[PDB]
Amino acid sequence: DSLRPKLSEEQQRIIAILLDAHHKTYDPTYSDFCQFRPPVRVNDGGSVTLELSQLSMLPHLADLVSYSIQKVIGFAKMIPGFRDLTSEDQIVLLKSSAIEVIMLRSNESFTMDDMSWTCGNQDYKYRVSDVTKAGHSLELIEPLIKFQVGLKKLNLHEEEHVLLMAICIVSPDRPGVQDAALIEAIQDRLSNTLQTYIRCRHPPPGSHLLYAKMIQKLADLRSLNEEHSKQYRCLSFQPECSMKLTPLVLEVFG
Ligand SMILES: C=C1CC[C@H](O)C/C1=C/C=C1\CCC[C@]2(C)[C@@H]([C@H](C)CCC(F)(F)C(C)(C)O)CC[C@@H]12
Repeated sequence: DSLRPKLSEEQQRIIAILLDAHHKTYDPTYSDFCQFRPPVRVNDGGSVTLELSQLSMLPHLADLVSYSIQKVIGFAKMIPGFRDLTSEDQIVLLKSSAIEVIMLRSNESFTMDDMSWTCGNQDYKYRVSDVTKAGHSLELIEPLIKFQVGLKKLNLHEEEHVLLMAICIVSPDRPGVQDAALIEAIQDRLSNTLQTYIRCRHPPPGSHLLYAKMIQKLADLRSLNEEHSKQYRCLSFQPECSMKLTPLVLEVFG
């Protein structure tokens, strides 16, 4: 049964644009990371009290996330149709999706070799213990690692990866959007591109229900987003926390 319509010229153009956008905004050598405030790892083999007292990994990770938010803003601006949205809707979509797109894009550095995000030598290898040294708890971290492994195991083509990040950003069901119908039309154009790509271009057996597995990952991201936000709120009560973050991070997550 399953018909396999060919990608339209327009859909091929969308894919080309998104790939180019990603290649321009995601440096796979991590060569800027030496510009961030340095990673510091206090001895904490056991402690929430110590973690909050020092927040040793927070300046480095806040700089990494802040940099990544900048990159995602750039990426978003290149999504076909995004600039047709009002400025207010653009900003609502970016602020609401930022953490989720950071989680998706990080999958590229994530490695199942040792369940880390590996971005160079030891200094820029991030493990669960680094995230706890930035003031988060295992209610966020363990589902985050489970999410990274589940995504890695879909073995997405880069085309599918960039479409998934675009679909995440252009979501009509974010609080505070004004033109939900326009956002939905943009998202549907991207979703249709993805569905078509998978059916034409993704060999079996990895194509089996791949679209539905990808839409499930979007739902998973909502849950992580909510948990991150709850934890960020608590982290923000720590005196002097603001100096360890950045203005962009404070705005997006405040
Ligand atoms: C962000 C990327 C993209 C480029 C590389 O691929 C490396 C990479 C890794 C992303 C990583 C590895 C380090 C921990 C990160 C940043 C997670 C952490 C829960 C964010 C916490 C926070 F948001 F920083 C804060 C403010 C303390 O709340 C979310 C994504 C994770």
